[PDB]
Amino acid sequence: CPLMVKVLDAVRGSPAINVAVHVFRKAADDTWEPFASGKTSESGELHGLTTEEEFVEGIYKVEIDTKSYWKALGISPFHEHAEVVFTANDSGPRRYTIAALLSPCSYSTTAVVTNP
Amino acid sequence: CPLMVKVLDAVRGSPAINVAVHVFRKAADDTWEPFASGKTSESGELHGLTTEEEFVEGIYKVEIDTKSYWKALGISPFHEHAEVVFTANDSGPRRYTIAALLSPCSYSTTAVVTN
Amino acid sequence: CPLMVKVLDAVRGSPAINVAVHVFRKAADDTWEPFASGKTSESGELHGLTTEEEFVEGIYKVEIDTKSYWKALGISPFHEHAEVVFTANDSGPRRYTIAALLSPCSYSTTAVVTNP
Amino acid sequence: CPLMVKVLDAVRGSPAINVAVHVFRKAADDTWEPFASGKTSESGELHGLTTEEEFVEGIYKVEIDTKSYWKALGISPFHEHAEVVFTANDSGPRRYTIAALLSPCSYSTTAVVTN
Repeated sequence: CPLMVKVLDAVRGSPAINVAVHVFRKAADDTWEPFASGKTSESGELHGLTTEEEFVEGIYKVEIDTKSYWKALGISPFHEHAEVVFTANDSGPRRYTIAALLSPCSYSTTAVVTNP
Repeated sequence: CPLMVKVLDAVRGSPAINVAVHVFRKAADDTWEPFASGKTSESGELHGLTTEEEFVEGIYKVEIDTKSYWKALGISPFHEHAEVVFTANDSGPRRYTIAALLSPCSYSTTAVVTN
Repeated sequence: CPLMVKVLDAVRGSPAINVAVHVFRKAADDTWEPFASGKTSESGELHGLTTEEEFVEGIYKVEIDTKSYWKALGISPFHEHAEVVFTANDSGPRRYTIAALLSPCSYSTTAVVTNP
Repeated sequence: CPLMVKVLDAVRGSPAINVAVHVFRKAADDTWEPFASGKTSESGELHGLTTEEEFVEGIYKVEIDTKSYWKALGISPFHEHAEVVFTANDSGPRRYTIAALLSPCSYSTTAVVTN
């Protein structure tokens, strides 16, 4: 599908499993509208969030609940979550992979954008 | 100056200069209330954002305007901005440095918390 | 297979294609012995470097030629290459994914280690 | 002090203190010749490695002993060390800061080159 989220754990050197992910889209009136949500699988991947038809142009926010992830492992992390905000499909439909790498006091995120 | 922000540019291998940074504090009703802002210096640093007195425990958001930074350099960016959201704790160490490393399609952020 | 290398481009937000990768293993006498080599595909991935049987315990070096990659794009980068050195299989056979994210003056690397 | 090394810990959100760092210079025969070394300070920084005079153009390797760092903290690390290899150029800016961010199974390094 057009939107994919992949999460890794930099401490354990593994996928980050069962991580809650919520997607929002900015509405005409400037609010964050709930768009889709899910949790990562054993492979640290979250597929099937949306479809080519539904995933129109817009500003989207992908919020990854990293705090709940770390807390369940006994760690009190720095960040409340990891928020990735971007404009999508402004030059036509694209496939987006939002990758996140997590550490207790650090995270990085990368976008992989391909033309289908 | 208990809260500091330091920004690096991974493409040019230098500090990210003149980058807009907005800090917000989560209000009782869950909306984001403007708290402080500024532009990174020639050293990619932003000091004097707040004081020990105003910097009370709570949830804060640091928003770094990476999009405008990349636009000024003529490079297509992916993100609207980089947002760092965290809880300030009186117990933990005291001085917060929010460090960020920027690329057009990627960014990383780290807390460096000391005394 | 047991060894996989994945490379992404943080500037273009894409896989890094045609990147040369050389693998070495530390010998009994302490030298770097050529073990395997290859180049990343269109997906920025390099598979088939070795086999479960061949990939024994040892200290391995994965050298990614990031300089040639950047130079072919018109960029003179900081690093000569990206070298990832690690001990493998000391607690039994594992599957290793060596991921690298490249920028002209920066790179990060992460290991994803799974028990097959 | 034209070459500097600064190391951060992504797990504890602090400087990486007492980390061994070895610098090498590539010799004519392609072997790595010891050049300078030290341990990061309380600020995670290592200054005074070399001088403007000894720091001539050439290929240098900075080796950071991340394995020993993680072993001291009781955390299983993946890498033997972090190696940063680069060419020093007289034309480019002059002061080199090799920054590194460390996690047990991941590290990033960035050049911050200024005047």
